[PDB]
Amino acid sequence: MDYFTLFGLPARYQLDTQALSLRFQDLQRQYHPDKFASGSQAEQLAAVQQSATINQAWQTLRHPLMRAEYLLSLHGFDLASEQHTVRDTAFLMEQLELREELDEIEQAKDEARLESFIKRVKKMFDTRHQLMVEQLDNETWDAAADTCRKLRFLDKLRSSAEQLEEKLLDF
Repeated sequence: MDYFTLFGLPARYQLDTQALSLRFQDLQRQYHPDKFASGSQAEQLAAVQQSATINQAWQTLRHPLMRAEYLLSLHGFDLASEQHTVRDTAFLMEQLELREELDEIEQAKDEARLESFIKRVKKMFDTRHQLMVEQLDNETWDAAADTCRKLRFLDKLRSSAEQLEEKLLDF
């Protein structure tokens, strides 16, 4: 939970990324290499390591999904694991249906349908993201973790569709 404490923030999903940046930079200055240029190698190294820690904490807290995954790790969840899969079986089937549709859109080379598909997936990502935030606020950790896993699946679907768009018509 130290990542939050480091930035003097409460362990919650809601936070000011703007205020987070100013504090991250304040901390970062403390470990600027010039401050230890005249020091031993162990000193210069330690500064590098502390700098690394500050950056790991900042990256984790700044990223919406990483921030949620971190918060959940403080409550017995390891979203990094693989043996722990999505419990919402309907969601798995939904993702396969949507992917089969994307393949059809590709075969038809339909730009308008692809644009629509992309926006619809992005909208669902935003809606499920809102649901996760609500679940974290409600402190229903199990539910929040499953939604977080769903968001990871949706993000990949979204990125795959956007990659297709940059090609679609084929020359």
